[PDB]
Amino acid sequence: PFLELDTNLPANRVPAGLEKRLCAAAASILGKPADRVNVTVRPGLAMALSGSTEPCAQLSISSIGVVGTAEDNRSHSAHFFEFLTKELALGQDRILIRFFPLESWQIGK
Amino acid sequence: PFLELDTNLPANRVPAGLEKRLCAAAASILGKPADRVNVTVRPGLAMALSGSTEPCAQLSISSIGVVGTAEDNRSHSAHFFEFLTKELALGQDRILIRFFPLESWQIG
Amino acid sequence: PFLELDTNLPANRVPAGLEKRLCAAAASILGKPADRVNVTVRPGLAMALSGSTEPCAQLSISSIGVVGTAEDNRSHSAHFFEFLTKELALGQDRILIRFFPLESWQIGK
Repeated sequence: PFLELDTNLPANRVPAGLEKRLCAAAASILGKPADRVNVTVRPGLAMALSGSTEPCAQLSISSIGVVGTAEDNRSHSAHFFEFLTKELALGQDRILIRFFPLESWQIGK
Repeated sequence: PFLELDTNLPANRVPAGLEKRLCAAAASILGKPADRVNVTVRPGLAMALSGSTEPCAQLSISSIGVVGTAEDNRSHSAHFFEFLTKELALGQDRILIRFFPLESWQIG
Repeated sequence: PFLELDTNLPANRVPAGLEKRLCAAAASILGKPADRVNVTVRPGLAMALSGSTEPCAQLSISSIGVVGTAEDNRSHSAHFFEFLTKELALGQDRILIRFFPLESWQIGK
């Protein structure tokens, strides 16, 4: 799958190596091999969540066909909130997690 | 709903507080509460809209299952152009609005 | 159609004019007019693709309805891999391609 973290924390305030810890974190949370787990982090963005530009993070999780059941997604979101709140020092109320399906994806070679 | 604005204008040239005003414009145009409208703005990007790398903006709108009809999507667009032309100092022919659905989302 | 390229490469290592050349190649490869092709490059990101922090690039392709058949998507991918390895000086194993459908899109008059 694919994890995209957008945050309005600057880069110098986003921990180093987050991209790989996050990567390992997802694999064990989702029941994916970490060789299938692809992570993009984009910091220093301008964001408003609930009409507030206080520090916040948005995590998009994309997969082929179906990303998960409504029940499996809530349960997985819980573990994602536990992890990012510790990693970023944000309140859980400042973390969003969206899901969308993809049509396909190919790695080269 | 989620609104992602991608632009090749640097941050110095994007008005302070766009994300906030953008957020209240979206609630009233889409008719959704302001607590459910989430806004990301990503500037300093390299962009080519219709072969041209002149200043441009892409606004992606997303929501659960469906976003809108053909008609509601074009109506909603006309409103976003009037807001974004003024706020970014851009022509309407340099603004692109894409709609794509979500499986779900949750805030904490 | 829309093309989104995320890379951990800093902008000084992304060739100048890449966003123009990529629009022209998209048109020929996907078989679409160049007025209708839309490119975004976001460099200087923190990525981990197939569990590695080494230089990489994921490209996201997205048209309305269905981007393509598996067959045409496979063939198109192979052409994109040919293009981005020579432009970005990465190997195919560090380039990923995603396909997801859109509902609607509109350019201002």
